[PDB]
Amino acid sequence: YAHSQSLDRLMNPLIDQYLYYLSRTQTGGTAGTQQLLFSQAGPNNMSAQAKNWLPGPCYRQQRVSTTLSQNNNSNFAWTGATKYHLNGRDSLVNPGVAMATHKD
Amino acid sequence: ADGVGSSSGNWHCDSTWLGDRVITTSTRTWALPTYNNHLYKQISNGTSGGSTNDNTYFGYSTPWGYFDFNRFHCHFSPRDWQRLINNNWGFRPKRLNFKLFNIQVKEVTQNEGTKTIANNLTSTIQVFTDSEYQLPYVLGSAHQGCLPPFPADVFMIPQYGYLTLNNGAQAVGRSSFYCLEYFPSQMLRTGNNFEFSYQFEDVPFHSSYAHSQSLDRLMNPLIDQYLYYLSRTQTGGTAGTQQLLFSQAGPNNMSAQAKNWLPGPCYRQQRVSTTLSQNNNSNFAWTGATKYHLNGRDSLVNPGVAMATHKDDEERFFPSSGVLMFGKQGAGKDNVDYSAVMLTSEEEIKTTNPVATEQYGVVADNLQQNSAQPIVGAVNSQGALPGMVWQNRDVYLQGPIWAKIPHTDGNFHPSPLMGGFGLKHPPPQILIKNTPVPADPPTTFSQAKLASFITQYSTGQVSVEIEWELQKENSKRWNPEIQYTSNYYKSTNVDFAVNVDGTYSEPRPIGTRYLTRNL
Amino acid sequence: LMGGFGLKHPPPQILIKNTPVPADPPTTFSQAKLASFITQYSTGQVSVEIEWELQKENSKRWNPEIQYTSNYYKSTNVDFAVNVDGTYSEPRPIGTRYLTRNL
Repeated sequence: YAHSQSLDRLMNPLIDQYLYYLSRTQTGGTAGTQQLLFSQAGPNNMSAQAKNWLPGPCYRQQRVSTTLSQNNNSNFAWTGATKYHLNGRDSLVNPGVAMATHKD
Repeated sequence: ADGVGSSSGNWHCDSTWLGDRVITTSTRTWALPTYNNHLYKQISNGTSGGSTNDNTYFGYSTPWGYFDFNRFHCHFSPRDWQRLINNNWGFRPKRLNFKLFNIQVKEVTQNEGTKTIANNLTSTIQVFTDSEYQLPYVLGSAHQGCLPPFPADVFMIPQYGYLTLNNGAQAVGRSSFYCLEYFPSQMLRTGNNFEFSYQFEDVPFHSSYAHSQSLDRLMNPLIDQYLYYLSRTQTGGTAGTQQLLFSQAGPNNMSAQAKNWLPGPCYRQQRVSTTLSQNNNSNFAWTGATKYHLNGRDSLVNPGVAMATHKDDEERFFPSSGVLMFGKQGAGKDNVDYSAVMLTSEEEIKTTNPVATEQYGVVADNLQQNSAQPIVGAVNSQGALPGMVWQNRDVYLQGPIWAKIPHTDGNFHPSPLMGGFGLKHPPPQILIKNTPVPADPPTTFSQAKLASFITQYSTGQVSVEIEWELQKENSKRWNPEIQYTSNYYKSTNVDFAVNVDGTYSEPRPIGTRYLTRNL
Repeated sequence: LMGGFGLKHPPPQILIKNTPVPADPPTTFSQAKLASFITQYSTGQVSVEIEWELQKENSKRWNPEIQYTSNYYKSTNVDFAVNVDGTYSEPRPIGTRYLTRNL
């Protein structure tokens, strides 16, 4: 199955949170002075809401394109590869920890 | 016996303390508006209009409302919360009981600025609980609309809505739509009432206590270790030559002793001071924020993994997004000054938990040789290592009780990051709606759906009862422990009471960690 | 000190209230508590019944004792009765101490 939701979107889109976050650390203007201002994150700002969960672990890897002209001109297959090192040997992480192939 | 002129329930609000458990029941009066004119509507936000990619969404808003009691102040009073936190090492919810009763449905008529409200005795409301967890679960998101903390406050039921997959403001093939009338629900008139029971799955006690020791101090201070460490790599003098010298670490050097355990994991965050002049002059709120990146979107980690707010003798510093923040009564939504917010503090866990702002530690960055001086780098984010121990984030009188553990192949330590109890099968969502009553139809047939309805709302009483299991405090400590106390000195208002104008306020956050234990 | 019977567990307080019925809410959610209610009052009947124990008068006194008496002489109104306008009044305090005993 695939999920019909994403971790960052689990919220109710119609309702504000009763919690707060640090929205602004400086006054707006020509010469600003430091301040602490706080806001409740609602549907307008979803990225700033409080959340109970985190995405899964990652071990980062190098991005290859199927359109050739977009890839660097060099042989980066082994050299730019993501590897792990065990008793002096380097071995490719194939496939590795589960991570999304690509974004939208 | 269901009828117009007989009540379908009674007002049950109080707590009872029996042995190892406490039962807190509470009753409130609610009002339910018609939402969306009895319509489902899709809602979305794209990048067009100056909005950020991070804030894009796609979803639906429903005519249904929902009951949510996810905050502790719903169930506990401030006196009951004090009995809990001062006398107990831990607690967990055992079971739940819910009721709707004494339901009035009323119609509103307006003409010439005159506004008439009357009973509609034949109208219904619809109520169902999602027992099989077949709907998007919005409760664990810490929204507004919970039962008030003060029993005499009448509250409005929040509108239900959900989000699904999107690309920008657009839906994708996997994004799903839910009609809540495609569920069996119970229909109630004024004489009818609604009830169900729920039992919590087994969950670890929340730990209400602080440690009276720290990981690095677990040793016997009077005795040396039989083990050794590398004390000195060079002879002392004008021109030193390399050597290996070893020492046994005793009380004199505690930092160098061998240890069995490691502090909990960290994800580092930025340090903000309450004294303004100490903070950088810039707006670093979003830019210098600690974030995670999911499908091209960046989202703040709020609060994140549990880490100590600050170290010793610095109470002015707090992690930027790394702590819960409550507003004082009457605080606005947007850009509110530091004076109206109430910041919590996790410092009780600085025994096992790295401080949120500071690094986890340092590790070697290179291989050493006589031509290469050692280099040691800082570890800002650390995943789980064998030998780690940590404390979960504290729970607060006004904070969230539970969350739904997402349904996934794997998770790690599935305790909610805002606080409370992670639950695979949490208390179900309770959805309520006013059944639409149409106005007179045209008297000649038309296929179009009827858009003309009688304006109605409904009111009633909601009662919720939770049984909590208690973990008694076995401590053999000699000296008296810290307790939560009301200030003895005089004041214009009583804390946790109504003022002259009649509004109830909570003056401060009350955490649960007061009594102490040994590691 | 005002009089009567001191009681450690006296008759309990009986508290009554009209349950608030709010007017129509805004149709868009607001966290603020609802300040708009339907104006209501309630009426009804209250009945109270007390059983009193009596201590009878055993006195062997020969001469007649003082009693509480209504005045025989004519008046515009009856004592402890309504007047022309219909209002009830109590004309005097009536204590309970009339019969006599020996120390």
